[PDB]
Amino acid sequence: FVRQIQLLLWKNWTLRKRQKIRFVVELVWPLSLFLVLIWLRNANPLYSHHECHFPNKAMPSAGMLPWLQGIFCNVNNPCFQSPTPGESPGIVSNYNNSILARVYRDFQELLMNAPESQHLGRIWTELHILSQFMDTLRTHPERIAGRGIRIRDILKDEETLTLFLIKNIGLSDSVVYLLINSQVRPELQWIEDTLYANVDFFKLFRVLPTLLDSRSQGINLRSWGGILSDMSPRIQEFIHRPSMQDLLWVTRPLMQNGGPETFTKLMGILSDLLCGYPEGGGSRVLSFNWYEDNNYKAFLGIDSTRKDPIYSYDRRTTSFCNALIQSLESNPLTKIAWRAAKPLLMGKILYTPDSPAARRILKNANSTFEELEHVRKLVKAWEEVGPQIWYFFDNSTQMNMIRDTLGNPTVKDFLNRQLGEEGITAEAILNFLYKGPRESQADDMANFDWRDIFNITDRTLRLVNQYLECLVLDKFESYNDETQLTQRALSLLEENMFWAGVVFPDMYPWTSSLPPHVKYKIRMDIDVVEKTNKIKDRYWDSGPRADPVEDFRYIWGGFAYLQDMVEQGITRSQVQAEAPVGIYLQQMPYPCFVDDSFMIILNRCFPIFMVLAWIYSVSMTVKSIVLEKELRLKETLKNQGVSNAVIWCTWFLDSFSIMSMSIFLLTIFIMHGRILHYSDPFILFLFLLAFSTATIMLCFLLSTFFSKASLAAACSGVIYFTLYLPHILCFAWQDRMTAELKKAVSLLSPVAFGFGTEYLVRFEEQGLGLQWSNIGNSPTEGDEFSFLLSMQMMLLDAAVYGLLAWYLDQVFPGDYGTPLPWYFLNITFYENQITAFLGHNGAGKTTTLSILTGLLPPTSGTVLVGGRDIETSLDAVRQSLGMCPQHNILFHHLTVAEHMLFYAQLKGKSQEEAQLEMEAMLEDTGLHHKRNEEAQDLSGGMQRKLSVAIAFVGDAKVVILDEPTSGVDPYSRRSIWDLLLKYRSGRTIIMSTHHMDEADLLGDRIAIIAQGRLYCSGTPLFLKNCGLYLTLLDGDVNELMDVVLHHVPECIGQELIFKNFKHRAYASLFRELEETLADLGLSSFGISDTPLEEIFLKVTGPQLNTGTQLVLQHVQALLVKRFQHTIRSHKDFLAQIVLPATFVFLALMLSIVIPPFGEYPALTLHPWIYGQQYTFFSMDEPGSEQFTVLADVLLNKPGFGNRCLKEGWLPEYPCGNSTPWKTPSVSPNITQLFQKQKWTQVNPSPSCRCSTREKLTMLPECPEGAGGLPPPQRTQRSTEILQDLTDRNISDFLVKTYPALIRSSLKSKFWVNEQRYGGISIGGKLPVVPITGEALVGFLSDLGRIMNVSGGPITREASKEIPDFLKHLETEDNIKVWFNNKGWHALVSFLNVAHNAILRASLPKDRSPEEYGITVISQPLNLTKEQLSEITVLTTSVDAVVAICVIFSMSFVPASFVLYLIQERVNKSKHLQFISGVSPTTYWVTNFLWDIMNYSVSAGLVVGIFIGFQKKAYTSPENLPALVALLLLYGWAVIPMMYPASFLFDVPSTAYVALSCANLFIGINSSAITFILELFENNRTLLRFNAVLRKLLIVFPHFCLGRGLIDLALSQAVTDVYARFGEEHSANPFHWDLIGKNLFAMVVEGVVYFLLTLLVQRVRPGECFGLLGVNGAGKTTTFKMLTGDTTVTSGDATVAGKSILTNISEVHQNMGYCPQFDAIDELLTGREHLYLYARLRGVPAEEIEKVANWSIKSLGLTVYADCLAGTYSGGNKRKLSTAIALIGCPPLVLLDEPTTGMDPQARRMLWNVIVSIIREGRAVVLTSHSMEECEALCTRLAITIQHLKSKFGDGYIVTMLLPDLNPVEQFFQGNFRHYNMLQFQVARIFQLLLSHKDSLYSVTQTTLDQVFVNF
Ligand SMILES: CCCCCCCC/C=C\CCCCCCCC(=O)O[C@@H](COC(=O)CCCCCCC/C=C/CCCCCCCC)COP(=O)(O)OCC\N=C/C=C(C)\C=C\C=C(C)/C=C\C1=C(C)CCCC1(C)C
Ligand SMILES: *[C@@H]1O[C@H](CO)[C@@H](O)[C@H](O)[C@H]1NC(C)=O
Ligand SMILES: *[C@@H]1O[C@H](CO)[C@@H](O)[C@H](O)[C@H]1NC(C)=O
Ligand SMILES: *[C@@H]1O[C@H](CO)[C@@H](O)[C@H](O)[C@H]1NC(C)=O
Ligand SMILES: *[C@@H]1O[C@H](CO)[C@@H](O)[C@H](O)[C@H]1NC(C)=O
Ligand SMILES: [Mg+2]
Repeated sequence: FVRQIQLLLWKNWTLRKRQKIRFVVELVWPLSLFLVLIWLRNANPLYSHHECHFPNKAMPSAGMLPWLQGIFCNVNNPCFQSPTPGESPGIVSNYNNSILARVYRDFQELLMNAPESQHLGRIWTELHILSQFMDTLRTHPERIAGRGIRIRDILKDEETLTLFLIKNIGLSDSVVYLLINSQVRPELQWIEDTLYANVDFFKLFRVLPTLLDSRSQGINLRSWGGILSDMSPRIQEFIHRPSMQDLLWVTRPLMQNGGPETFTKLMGILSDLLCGYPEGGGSRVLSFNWYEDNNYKAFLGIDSTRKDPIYSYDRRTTSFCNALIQSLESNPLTKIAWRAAKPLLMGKILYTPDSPAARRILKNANSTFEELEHVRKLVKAWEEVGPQIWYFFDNSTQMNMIRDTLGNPTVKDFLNRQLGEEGITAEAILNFLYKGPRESQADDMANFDWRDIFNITDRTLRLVNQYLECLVLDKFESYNDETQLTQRALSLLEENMFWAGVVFPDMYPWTSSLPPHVKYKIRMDIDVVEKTNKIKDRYWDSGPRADPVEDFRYIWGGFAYLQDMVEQGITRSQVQAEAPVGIYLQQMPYPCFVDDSFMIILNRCFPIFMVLAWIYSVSMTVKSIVLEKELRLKETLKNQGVSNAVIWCTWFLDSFSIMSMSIFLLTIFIMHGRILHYSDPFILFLFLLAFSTATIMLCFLLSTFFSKASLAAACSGVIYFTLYLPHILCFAWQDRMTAELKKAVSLLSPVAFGFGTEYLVRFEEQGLGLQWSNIGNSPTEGDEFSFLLSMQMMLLDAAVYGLLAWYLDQVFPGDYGTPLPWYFLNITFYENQITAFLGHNGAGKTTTLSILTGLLPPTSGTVLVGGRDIETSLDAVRQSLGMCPQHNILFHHLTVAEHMLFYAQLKGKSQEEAQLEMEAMLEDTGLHHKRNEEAQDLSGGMQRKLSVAIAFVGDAKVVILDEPTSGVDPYSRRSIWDLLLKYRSGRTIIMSTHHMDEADLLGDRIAIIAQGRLYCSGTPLFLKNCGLYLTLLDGDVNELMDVVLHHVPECIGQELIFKNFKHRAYASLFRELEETLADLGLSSFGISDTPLEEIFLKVTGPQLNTGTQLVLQHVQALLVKRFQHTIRSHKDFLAQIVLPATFVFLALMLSIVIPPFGEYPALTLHPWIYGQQYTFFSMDEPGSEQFTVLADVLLNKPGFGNRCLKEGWLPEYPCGNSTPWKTPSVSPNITQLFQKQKWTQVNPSPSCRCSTREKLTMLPECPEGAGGLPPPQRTQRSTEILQDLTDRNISDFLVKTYPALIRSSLKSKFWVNEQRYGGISIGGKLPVVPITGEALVGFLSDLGRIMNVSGGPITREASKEIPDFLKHLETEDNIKVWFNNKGWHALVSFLNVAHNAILRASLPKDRSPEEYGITVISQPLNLTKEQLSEITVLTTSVDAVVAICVIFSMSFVPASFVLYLIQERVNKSKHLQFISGVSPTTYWVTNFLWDIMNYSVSAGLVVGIFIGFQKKAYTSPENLPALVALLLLYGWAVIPMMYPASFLFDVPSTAYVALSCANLFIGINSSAITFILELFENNRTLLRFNAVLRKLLIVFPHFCLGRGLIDLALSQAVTDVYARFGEEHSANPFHWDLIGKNLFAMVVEGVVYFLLTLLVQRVRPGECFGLLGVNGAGKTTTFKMLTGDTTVTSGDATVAGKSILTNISEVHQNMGYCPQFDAIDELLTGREHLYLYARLRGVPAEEIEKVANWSIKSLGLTVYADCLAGTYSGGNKRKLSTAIALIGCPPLVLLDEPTTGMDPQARRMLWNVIVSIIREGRAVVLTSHSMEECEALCTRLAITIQHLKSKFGDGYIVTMLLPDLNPVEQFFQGNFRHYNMLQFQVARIFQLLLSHKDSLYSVTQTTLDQVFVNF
């Protein structure tokens, strides 16, 4: 039966290709969402970074110098691709390439390790010291061997020349002594100088300056000269070394009046001066996960900076310090860094107990601050040592002696021993003592001397002293309890002088001795510490989480530093021993990650968008199927011979074709839009095609539930969207499913699509992206769901949906034969001419018809020559065809020629045969001229003509019909008669209807036998004889009637009514009547024969109220009506009482499930806050006993942390058992790889291949090697696995095994256990200076003894504790604490672990380390008002979403009202009420009143729901009336707002969906815009915001309600905030500033919209007039003009009798033309027996409680009177409509189409009621399209029944074996075709022929049917 598929598919394609709006939308709308996705993809570029190795971070326990150097160097936390030096096992110092370190290295290499130069330098040192000692006069304490007491010796004073001299024989004093005395003296004399005795310059003899030291021998030799010129080559090599040259080249801008960049270039110089990091100084990685901190300001671009503090005058600092603070805070450039650094530099630390134990702990922790104070004192000592240096370089006596030695004749070696050694001798005179005391002029000092550098060094020292004085080093303030703290801390945070509060619990103010286990809490500001309510990063981000400022609050906030200080103080308090070990937190290395945030969107937006891509489409598909079912058109196909599965097969082919085109376009769009980079387009195409197939099965399944096309189209999209939501619910609980409950949930197609696209996103994060070889593999490596199973089970869902849809369609059809069980006498009449079976409906005629249809199986009878339809179902289905039912069976959009082709090819035939048949159109249907016209374009007569002609498209021998012309136009009835007669073809045509006139002329070979038992055969000749009436204002015809009655032996007004033919008597009466016609007033004459309808009948105060008594009664009636309509209807109950209730309940669930945003409790800060993890251990320096015992007390005895304390640490964390050491088993080829190949230290293991710029992977693909040879494991007693990373490359192992660890964890990427958060490397020795302090003090004292600089109080105070300063400057023994920053509280917890290990290692022999420990707790202080503002913003955003949901829920009830109103308006029920006498004002007022009542009930229910939650924001006593007012007034204002939607729209379900969408859109926009634009505190949009709030959006009641709820939430939040702070709040609604504005706006807007709605609203007494003068003219327009439906004045002048106006009755408009029953059932279809009550209580007018008395209106039908109006059939419905139309006894009765399809008996009852009414004296005017009903019901008035026939061209019709007909024809021709019946069209000859009947029958005049103005 493939031809059926082909034909139905062609039909479906032809209908689909003509809509031209669904076609384009179904292809464009899905593309728009993915264009949005493309834009999002372009707006979210991926962030890729290389391998990250981070520099070591020192701690205060490691000494001031490493700690500060780390602080300065690692301000950016740089990423180095190569491992840092600190990551090596034995070394910790990354400052190896710094210029200072290299200069120090060269200093040791050349000077310290010189060739025994130390000995020579020392010898020179004691040489100078001995010379200085000899320089001292020491009064007379001299050896007296030589006259050298004092004053440059006294040789002249004491010698042999004293007194008279002459001791040496002939000694003379300046008298040219012949003999010179030399025995008593160590060394031509005359008065004149330069003589023979004065030949020597100074002293020729005794040139040695030693002079045996003048005491105890020890003469100073030339050892100083020997050392001289030996230091010169080494000094030159040191100076010319590249390190020293680099030092000079970088230091030139420094220490000068330069600094071109005040801070940018200074940092650049200081970096390579102190840090010297490789690469370009490293690079920082940026943390983009702003949503993890709830930092909405960062996303929106708001500044998010706290308010600046006040100047606070000067405080206790210096003027320079205050100026610096004010400049730093005021400068916008440097206020952020200064804000971060101020608590550290100048802040206070507060401790609560104030106990002797606490004071001891803090004194021990003070070490860093004593060290800083010592540095400050050392710098301050310059103030009193600098002038001494300057004076020493002034005269003094040492510098003068040096100058004299240089000033000696030739200065011994004038050119120096090291001649030409780049050093001039004048450098000892100038540039060292230039110009003596002072320079002669500016720049005359050779520009470089002692003072030239003295100013620069003095200025630098004084400036650094000034800067250092701006520091607070007495940071510890003692309080009494934690209540006094957090109050001082609040003020300090206000002025930014608070570091932390170190509160010690479990210890009283009098506690002196420390407990073995010490707990303490560090209380920080929440802005400088990680939040304690969250420990992980939620959504796992590919990245190291290593932004220096964004996610290192523990470092730069001072938490880690203070924790280290406090724990070190506790350690020193407990152990009472010197075991100095530092801490070197070192972040774990990270591999080549790729951060693609767009995947998040792709993980959430891709499914929903796809669903939203089909919503409209799915609706249309359903709108097709139900449209084939509601139009009784699927049953037409089933009668035609479809299989009930070929139709759905073709529906699939059509829908699948359109969806396949759409999916092809979407796949091309996605691939070329770079939404998916690394995916094969074919698998994505197949995934989308499987989703499409599941969607089409959803369409088929949903089409069975519904029976109305419009409702199905409106609601199918709603079900389709709703079905996806379970996926959203399951995504939050993704870990809950165990691949079995997930399967159960995924029976829904959207949920399975969501799972599949989740797997797609997971594969797209990698470089694979759903290839053919990985669809069946789950990337999580632990889930059995996979992705291929997703597509397969979506196909399974499609099959299940289709099967269940087929089952339901078979079992629950619309109206047809249904197999409820779970399956999965009689003869033939004449066979020629147009036979007609006439009978009452339901009396067996329909049963005989159905038996003849073939539907009911034939029993003991033959439908045709085939024997039986039961015996031969295939036969008599092609010939016995053309089944024309009462329903018009056509297509909405298909063409007439297309109908002909489709129906000709459906019943056999072929395309050529169908085309040939369509060519023979047999005229009609506009011939071939109207071929291109669509079926809907054709008029009703044309539509029915085509429907009947469709029966003759195929060659059909038997064409049985059912009312071909039941309600067709009279001209159209003639046309259909001509078409049907022209297609007789000798066929057994059978037609059945209640219209006998249709069988009068076109009916031949009549057989009215369907009477239930075939009582009468009813052949036309036989039916004729089962008498004739005579037709002819004078009023005297009563006497004339007797004459005619006597001549030929039912009278009414304006007319005359009165075998065995009696020709002689009849002809005599006819001649007498014709002769007397002139005398009488009759204009014409006629003859009436026996009607065919009668043949079938053979078997069968004032009562009226006036004035104000109306309106009140009016409203009651209307109220009552709607009351009934809201009791019978249950849809109006679910759409008004529960739907808002359920949505509000869901919204409140959402509100209460969200956790509070500002809890921040105390966190115990231990590594086991993360459950299962690997912690690693490295042992370096095994020789040290201290490190061995530290490893012992770290590994097994107490273990890590404090979980094992021998006395119970935490009940929630018990201690288990420790497994023995075990190296994990490894694959054989891994060992082969590691043994066969060569691996060096630089390349110890295979390298992970990360992103290659063309295949970007989230993490590198690590080969089988990775770290390699897994380390031994222990499964520590703390239920955590310890790895032994001893003698192994820790950095390589970590960075290459991290991906393997994290692949297992990231099964969901929502709460990941990285299984590795920290580790300990016990080792790393920092080289220290060998000065040892005391030697330095001795050297400085000796130097100060050489020249009397001495010192003062400051120098002595500085020198008191130099050895302690040197000891605390740096720490030699150290331990590294590796931490993973992706765990937030990781580094602090492992500081705690390391300090516990250090404390346990230092314990004495006794006092077992099991019990000792330290516990750190992070408990942030109470939030400030600025932070509480953000918390309030978050909470009120949740409340705003709740308010939006409340608006959306409450908008349903007014929508239900609008659907009621539109349903009442469309079916003209509202117009009927207006016609009866309901004024528009009264109608709208009572509708508004009832709507307010219903909404009040619904809002009371919603208020009950709210109060059931005890929400303080809304349900508090001061807010409950507010919430009630908001709800009630919102409804009361929004109901009139959408009243006009009744006029705008015409379809109820469409109105519901459109109004719900509009309300949701308006509500979300109104709430969100005002809630978001108010967040921008400092902007120019605020005015814009106000232009949105006060004026723009206040018009919408949605905005009023939403802003009211939001403002209530904000007011309650701020009231709670002030109550927490104790300031209290007014909290008074109805103030016009909080909520009163919205209430007044609602009050005004309700009235305004109600007025807008009211503005939108803007014949003789006894003769029936048949208003059918022109059929083509719009009589419906005339009736509307006579009624209130149309106000067009372009019409004829008419009056209602009582009043005359433009609208006839416009002058009065009261109780005029009361009935207006048109060709429409103006029934509410929900009220029973109340129509006669509603249409009488006051609606026509109040009849004074006479409702029961006026029960006569129930004469037509009393059995169905008490049943629902929609419950019973159309005949009873229209009988009730007519009864309520003429219920008020009006003078004028309007009737349109007086009787539609109804039983002839009921039609007779209606006609007798009408004629009785018109005889009573009530005027009736009637119109009809059948026009057969006008006869015998309407009076002489017509648009004269006999007069019209006579005036128009017409005449009487005369009707009379085979040879016997010849005499009749010959006789008939004498006076003036079919077998046994002659139809001759034709007065004197007629009378004569009647008398001559024997020589040769019934004769009737022209009827109203014949010649109905054909023109
Ligand atoms: C104009 C654009 C130009 C620039 C281009 C950028 C455009 C691209 C758009 C984004 C580029 C980057 C992609 C990041 C977002 C894209 C992800 C997406 O699209 O879907 C999300 C929707 O999730 C939700 O919104 C609530 C569910 C959270 C459940 C947590 C449970 C407990 C927490 C409850 C607190 C909830 C507060 C109440 C929320 C009220 C509703 C807003 C599914 O999150 P996920 O878990 O699947 O992924 C992990 C992400 N982690 C947290 C996600 C968010 C959004 C945190 C927002 C945090 C906030 C404060 C959101 C909104 C804000 C609040 C409420 C008040 C201030 C105003 C503001 C609107 C800014
Ligand atoms: C400083 O030296 C000068 C130079 O001779 C000399 O007057 C004296 O030693 C000092 N000057 C004083 C003390 O004014
Ligand atoms: C090593 O052996 C394992 C399992 O025996 C296998 O999966 C892997 O592919 C092998 N590798 C090589 C290089 O043979
Ligand atoms: C050093 O001693 C000299 C004399 O020997 C004296 O003039 C000078 O003031 C001293 N310097 C001091 C005490 O700083
Ligand atoms: C901090 O908040 C707690 C929470 O209950 C409160 O008890 C305490 O008094 C607050 N301290 C202040 C506001 O100083
Ligand atoms: Mg972050």
